[PDB]
Amino acid sequence: SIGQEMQMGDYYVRQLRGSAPLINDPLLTQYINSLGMRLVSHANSVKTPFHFFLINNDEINAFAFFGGNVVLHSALFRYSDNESQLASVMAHEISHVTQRHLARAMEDQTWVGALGSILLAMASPQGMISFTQQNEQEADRIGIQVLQRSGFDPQAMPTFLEKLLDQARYSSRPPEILLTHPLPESRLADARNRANQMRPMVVQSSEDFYLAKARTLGMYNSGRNQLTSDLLDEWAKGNVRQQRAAQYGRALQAMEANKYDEARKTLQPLLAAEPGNAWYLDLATDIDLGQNKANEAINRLKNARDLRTNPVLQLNLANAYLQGGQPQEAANILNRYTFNNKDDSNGWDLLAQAEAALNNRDQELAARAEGYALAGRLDQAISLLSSASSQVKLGSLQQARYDARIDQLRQLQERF
Amino acid sequence: GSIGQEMQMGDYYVRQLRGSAPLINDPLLTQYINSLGMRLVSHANSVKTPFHFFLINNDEINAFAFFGGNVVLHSALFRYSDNESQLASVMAHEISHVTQRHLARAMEDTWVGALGSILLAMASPQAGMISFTQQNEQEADRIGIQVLQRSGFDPQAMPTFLEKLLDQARYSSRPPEILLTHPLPESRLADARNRANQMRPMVVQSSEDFYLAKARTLGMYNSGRNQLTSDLLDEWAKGNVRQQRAAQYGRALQAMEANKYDEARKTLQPLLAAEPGNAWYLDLATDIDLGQNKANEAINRLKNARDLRTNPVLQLNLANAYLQGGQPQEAANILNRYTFNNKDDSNGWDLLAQAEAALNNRDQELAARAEGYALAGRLDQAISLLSSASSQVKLGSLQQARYDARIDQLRQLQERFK
Ligand SMILES: [Zn+2]
Ligand SMILES: [Zn+2]
Repeated sequence: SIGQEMQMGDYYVRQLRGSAPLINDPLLTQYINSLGMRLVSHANSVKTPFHFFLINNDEINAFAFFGGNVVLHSALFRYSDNESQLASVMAHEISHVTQRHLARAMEDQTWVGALGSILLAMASPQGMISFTQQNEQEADRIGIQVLQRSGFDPQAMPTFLEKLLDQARYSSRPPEILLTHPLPESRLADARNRANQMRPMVVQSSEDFYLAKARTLGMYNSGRNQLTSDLLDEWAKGNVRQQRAAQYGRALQAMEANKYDEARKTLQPLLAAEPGNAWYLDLATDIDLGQNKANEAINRLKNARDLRTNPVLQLNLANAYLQGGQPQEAANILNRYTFNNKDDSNGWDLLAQAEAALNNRDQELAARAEGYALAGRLDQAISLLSSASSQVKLGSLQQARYDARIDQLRQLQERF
Repeated sequence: GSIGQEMQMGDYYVRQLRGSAPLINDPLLTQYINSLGMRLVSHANSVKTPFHFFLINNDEINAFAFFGGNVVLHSALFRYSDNESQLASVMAHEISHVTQRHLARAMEDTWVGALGSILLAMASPQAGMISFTQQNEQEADRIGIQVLQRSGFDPQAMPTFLEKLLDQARYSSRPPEILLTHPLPESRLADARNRANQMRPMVVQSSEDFYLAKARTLGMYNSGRNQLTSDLLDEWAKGNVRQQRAAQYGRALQAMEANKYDEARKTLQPLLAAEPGNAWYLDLATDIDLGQNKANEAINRLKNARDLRTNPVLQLNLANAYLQGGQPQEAANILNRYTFNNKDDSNGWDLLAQAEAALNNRDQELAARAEGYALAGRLDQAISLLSSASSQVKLGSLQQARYDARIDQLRQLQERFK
């Protein structure tokens, strides 16, 4: 049924988090899910919630499985020249889910672990899923309709397809994206026709896209996924959005190289123009904490317009409280945060740090258990909660909470 | 008014003392010395003024007093005092100098500053000097021994303490400074021994606060001859069990002074387990806790204290714990009420300045540190801080009216004396 594949989707996500190199950056996962949910917002026959994961892998690839869980390799940011092309890849994956392509592929079939090991191998940088040409024809047709309803450029799908074919037509070994997603000339030709058949729409990539590209290529450096100064030199001559993102990108690398004084005055003009922008506020806290100016980072975030609504600002201020020697205030935010974002391991780890500083050990063990549960290590999480349940009085409310959560984790184990 | 003049003349000298002499401003020690002193004053005859008792970080033994019931005791008194009744006899002796107005009556025969310069030279480790007539010293011993007795102390402690001063006046090349302000001829002694012999025999035990005060004074405020010796600590390890808890307390202090915090925490544990509610070990229990950045643990323990509403030592200890814990507002809630209930306590104002600074309430920070400067006799500097405070608030506001009013008060204190 649908309840099992949502539950089986959680299982694959948990072991993905436990061993694949997922990017857990607040701004990046917030952007990619915001953009992804915007596309789900205009998709048909959606029977599941949707979540979008970002993987630090310089090999371009994209795939999805049960429970509406979409996996995107970080290399997609360097291949996507505009926001509509990146969305073109997501709408393709989203359609793979609503059509239940992999689901029916696994209805004709130790079987869950066999696919879990395959999904894990596709995600890690170092037996692979492939879709039939019929599935891929449907995924482009329905995908381009989701993409037009979402207010992007329908022509971005064929230009992207032609971009990758023009680069991989001759290669002995094409990129992994074309093994999971076979792109013959026939599929490209049909993609270009349906794009030609609808209306022309020239859309500007959102500001958030260009800075997501800069941060992805900037902070999550690795291998071919460096942001060469070639792209930053080019963005310095581009449109008003690409020049700001260019200077944000080098303020980012200045902070990466501990050039904190250089980073502040480099980020200087952008923060003055948009003092309530999360990307600029996030980077400003990194620079302030790197120079042991925790108070200055706290006061800026406390005056932030949407601190009370934006999860990126809450995490930044909670961490600044910690570095500022105010664990209690950090815990007050993180206790609210971890219940508003139960699956966010950043919240759970920071709460564990706050509870350690406060010497509330059973609450620290409880927070540490969530990080282990989300990473698929259920036995270890059960172990921590058993310790937490042993440090509270028998018959106490807290003991009933820990014992009840152990039951949930234990029951989650017996399903697999 | 003579009593009015004497009380503000005393306040002027007390403010000069705070600003230049090395006073011990520790809550536990000042509360003990004044609790012991007030217990003597409450049994003294013809007390016409309040009394305050001050402690100097000075290894030279001396004691003296002046107008307004202000008596000054050097920390060396804990080195010479074998029992609480001996220390009480010195304070009873000095209390009687005030009630008899000896220093006041001696001065009826530039002059306000001439006496103040003498007072600080005797208190400072950098030593004119006042002296009383041996008639005056007889009245102080005669009246002091009766205050000593009505207060429940050993009257034989006074001659016993006088004789220990004489055995160092010839078995040592240095006459202890106390014997020069308070001269001790054998007649003075034989008169004292006779009176004590004619009162009731009384064997009294030193309070447990005395040994802890003696340990903290010599251990934490060690200076020169004022040491907490291993010979005395091991001697206290054999005496009554009060001295053993005090001896354990002293090594916990020195283990903390040398930043051996876990060694100190583990030494202090058995005394805290027996007496979980007394301020002495509670005070250091937080001190070691914050030495390891465990401020929450110090806070939780002090919120569970019985007498937090009544004991200033507990109130400051928790306010300081809130500050190190990163909750300055909870510290300010305590300190705003604390400073109002103890306006002459500079520890309270300094902590309020810290709390208001951490809250970025700059005008209130300046006003809090203004009180510290006013208590230290730095009235020009206090006025400067309140001038800055008044310049950061709108005119016509009450903050401005209140800051400017406080400046007016400090100016009156200023013009009363040159
Ligand atoms: Zn596909
Ligand atoms: Zn005398």
